[PDB]
Amino acid sequence: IEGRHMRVLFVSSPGIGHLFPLIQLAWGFRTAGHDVLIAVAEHADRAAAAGLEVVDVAPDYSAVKVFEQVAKDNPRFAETVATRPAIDLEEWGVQIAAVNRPLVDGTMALVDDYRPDLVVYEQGATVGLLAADRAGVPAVQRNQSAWRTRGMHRSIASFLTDLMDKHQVSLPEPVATIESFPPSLLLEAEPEGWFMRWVPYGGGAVLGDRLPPVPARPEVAITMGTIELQAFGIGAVEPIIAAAGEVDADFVLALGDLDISPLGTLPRNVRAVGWTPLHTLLRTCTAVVHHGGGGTVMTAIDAGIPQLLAPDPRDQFQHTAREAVSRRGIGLVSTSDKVDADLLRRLIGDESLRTAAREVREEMVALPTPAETVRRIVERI
Amino acid sequence: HMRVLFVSSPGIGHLFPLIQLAWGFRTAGHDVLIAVAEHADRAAAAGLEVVDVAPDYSAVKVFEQVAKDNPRFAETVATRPAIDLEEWGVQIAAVNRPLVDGTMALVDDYRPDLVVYEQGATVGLLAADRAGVPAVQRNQSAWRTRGMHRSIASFLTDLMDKHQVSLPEPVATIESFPPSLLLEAEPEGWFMRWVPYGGGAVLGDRLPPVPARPEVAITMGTIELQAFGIGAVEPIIAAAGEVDADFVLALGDLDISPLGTLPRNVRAVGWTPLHTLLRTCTAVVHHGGGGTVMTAIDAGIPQLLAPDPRDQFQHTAREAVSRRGIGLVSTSDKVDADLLRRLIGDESLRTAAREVREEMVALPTPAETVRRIVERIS
Repeated sequence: IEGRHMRVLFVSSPGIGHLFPLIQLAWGFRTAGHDVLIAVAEHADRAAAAGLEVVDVAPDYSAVKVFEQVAKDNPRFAETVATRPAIDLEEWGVQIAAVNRPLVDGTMALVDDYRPDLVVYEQGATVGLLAADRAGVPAVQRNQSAWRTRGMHRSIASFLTDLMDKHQVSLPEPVATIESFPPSLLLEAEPEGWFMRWVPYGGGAVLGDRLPPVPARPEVAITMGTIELQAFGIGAVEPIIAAAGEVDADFVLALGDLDISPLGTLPRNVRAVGWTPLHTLLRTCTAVVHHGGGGTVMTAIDAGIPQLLAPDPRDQFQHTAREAVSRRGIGLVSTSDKVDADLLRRLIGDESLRTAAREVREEMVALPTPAETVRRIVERI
Repeated sequence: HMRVLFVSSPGIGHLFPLIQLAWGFRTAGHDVLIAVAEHADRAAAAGLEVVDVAPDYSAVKVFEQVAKDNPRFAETVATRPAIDLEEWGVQIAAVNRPLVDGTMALVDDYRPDLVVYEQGATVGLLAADRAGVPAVQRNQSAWRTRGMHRSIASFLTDLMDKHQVSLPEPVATIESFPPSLLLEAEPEGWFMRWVPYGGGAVLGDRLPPVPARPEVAITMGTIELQAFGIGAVEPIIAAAGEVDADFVLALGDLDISPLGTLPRNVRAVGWTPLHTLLRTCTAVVHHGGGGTVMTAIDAGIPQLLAPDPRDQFQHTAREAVSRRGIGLVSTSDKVDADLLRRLIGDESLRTAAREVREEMVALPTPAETVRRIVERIS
């Protein structure tokens, strides 16, 4: 009555936010009785800490090697396209291809061994499509954000012809693409776009010997993901904290397990917390300021609170989230360097933002769950 | 949309059988939190949010106190194979006792709509009563609940009075073993597919190689190995070395050397989840660790349940394997080559394992079971 047993292969290419949006679907297939395996090129430990079995298909993956490949393929990319904001993922085809290249041989061998009935791959992992073609099975894409796929896979695959030849693979189209963002957040559709409730996953955690306690007054969260902090430095969040110090409201600062001392003396209305999953933190928060890290927009939506997207102004991948948040009105958009007290008072006080966030939360939770989506994919294939 | 509290008391095999259900609730969009003590880290390594409700928990201090305060128990029941969980009530209560204050506190902070607790976690029932919400029990093995919880609770009167709770009964009890393995039913017993969970794992840069011909697994759990020593394996390995078959030795990531040079037909493999090992395997010898009997059934292969002779909690699993004919039963010190030959070659064992696999697979999945709980209970 629940139908045949399947083997599902999940494929995640290196990149910010790529892996975690796959986790609910992976658990979804596993709890529905199917075999699940994840293929990654970096941080396989992260996938195994979600209770999953993982193969690292690129033992010799490295950023340094990626950049060398890009130089061999487009000697001008580094000091042209790579140095400016991005409008379309396809423009980055040469670099995304260099990222996917080290995964190809290991993934083809894995497909041959594992014989999956289905490949689920995150949007930047064109190797997942190649793997599906190798196996002769359907591929389902998972989007993490507002970026449209358009013709990116053709462009990416154009840099992998040697490997496609070697492995006797052609580039197929996915049978479905699972959005992270609800319809009203997107102006343009994916072909075969499916919508699914966003159920936050930021890793397991021992929270302590008790739940993190409810503050007197709900707090405004100030947060930045670890890799963003690594890229841009703690300085990126400093003017946000300074601006928060000038607002009559209470703030909670969540910079992971980073030593926050180089921020100097925190304003007395800003209190630091150690790491917990963001959804856990936002349970007790009135609004959130973030840097557009992986899953942040949708986790703030799950919380039903207004957000301020304030990436470092040097962040090149924020165009489409900026547009989604502004167009729907669930939040405000700035860069971290331009956040001031007036902007934060608008985040906290403008009821329109909260109304929209609430409406979009209702829209999002009326979408099929990951458990329902698994059943719908199983039906589709 | 619900807040679901999972409750796992310390003890062998208690936690992992909750994981498929925890993930099932979360992928259905519900909030999920796990209350545990001892290796809260393992729960977190399943991608779950965890509260350690007794961070000072020490099994040794717990048992020491039980023996001090319960001389008749310590000189009779504590030293012999268990026949029933209720006979160990004083001990089970002592394991639950240090979890109570923190779990009560957590129920008051989290306010669950539902409690799911493993069979030994009577504190889960008390927590459900505090919250004024339904409790669902999860069984890991063949043990029947019977009157265990009233017995356990009778040692927790001071805490129940302090916390103003009484002992409720579960609204449903979710079995690990399929109907044909069980001689006696639970009240409100629900059957569910066994979907193996042994922890996440980085397998390496490829799947394990498929051997030329399927192998016989020889396995033992990491706690079992630490409880009993690697001497609980040597006699099996010696017997294997005399059999015309290929064997695969899987002792976790444990030092193999205290065994010395293996026989030429026995190969050591580093740790993978057991279900992943058995994908290749024609039969399995194990020591009755958590999930083993059902993971062998999921693999559809005959098994030899050969625990260390000092293992006190194998009575009910031995009877289940024997009665149904899905495997052979022994003790690790009594396994010989003839017994291994029977495990491999006796067609009835293989037929029974296939049939019980088909029975088990026809049961609702964890996904479906979560849907029925929400539908029928909550």
